[PDB]
Amino acid sequence: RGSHMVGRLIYTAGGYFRQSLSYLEAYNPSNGSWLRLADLQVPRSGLAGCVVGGLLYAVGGRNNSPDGNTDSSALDCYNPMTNQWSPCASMSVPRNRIGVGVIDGHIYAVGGSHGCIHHSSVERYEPERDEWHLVAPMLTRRIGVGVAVLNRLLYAVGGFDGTNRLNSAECYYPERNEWRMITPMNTIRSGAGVCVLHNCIYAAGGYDGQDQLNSVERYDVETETWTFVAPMRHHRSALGITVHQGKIYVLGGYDGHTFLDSVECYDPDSDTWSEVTRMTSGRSGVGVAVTMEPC
Ligand SMILES: COC(=O)/C=C/C(=O)OC
Ligand SMILES: COC(=O)/C=C/C(=O)OC
Ligand SMILES: COC(=O)/C=C/C(=O)OC
Repeated sequence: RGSHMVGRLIYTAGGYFRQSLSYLEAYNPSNGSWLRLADLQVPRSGLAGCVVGGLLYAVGGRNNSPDGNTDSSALDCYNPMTNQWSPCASMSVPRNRIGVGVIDGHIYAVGGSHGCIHHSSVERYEPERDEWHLVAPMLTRRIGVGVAVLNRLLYAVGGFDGTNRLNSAECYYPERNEWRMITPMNTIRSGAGVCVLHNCIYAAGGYDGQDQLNSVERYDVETETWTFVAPMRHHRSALGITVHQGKIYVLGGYDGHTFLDSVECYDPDSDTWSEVTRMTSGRSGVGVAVTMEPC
């Protein structure tokens, strides 16, 4: 898979170490290299990343800084061809510890917190019109929620509702604008990395109310059951996650002791995790997505 005429990189945006971060860095699995690119205009942790039409989007989060703490409603777009960030229309509400998924070229922003309240609301961005619109809210308030898309359906997995961390999960059916509960995970997880590989939704890591997790489980949408696979080498919560050429990559996080620079890669063929690189510095709460090499 080469986009146009160049390779695809794993982009990590933002994050947290002592304070919220503005870093944008790109990792190349083909040769091991890291590139530092244009900083975010506003530092942010607890954001999500996604790609539509080759462009990288940074959604939500919070600027934890000495000068103050501000939850973000921002949507910002990075163009690899220009190495520049551009503001887009802002969401209806600030959303820290947000989850994001893409269906049919549209960005869904799910859940997250604003101050002391925990959202169940969901809204959808149309890049063609630069507009957000609210859709049906989830059945559950969720922050630290993992999101993934499979077969043009949107899934919201785990999180924290303001009192309890959650093992529950739910699915959104766009043509009925309706959420439905699915089978709950076997583990309570907030701040897990959630992605899709083949016909399964993976939930890696997270926080269960006492411990950061290294376990990984996957939901087979045909069987409606969750099964554990190999655990990661590191326990981690608030990790970044993405898929690149058939493998899962997890980036950073917090293990109860250190903000991790470790990047691990899961090979589904062998059911093994391996360390593949280190980020340039340890951090948690990053947004991650995959698109073309920059100029
Ligand atoms: C923005 O993300 C955070 O502030 C998380 C910090 C943490 O759990 O490390 C002790
Ligand atoms: C052009 O509209 C699209 O749906 C493109 C999506 C994309 O770039 O996949 C990572
Ligand atoms: C309020 O409870 C916590 O300490 C949360 C820890 C966490 O999110 O994992 C690193």
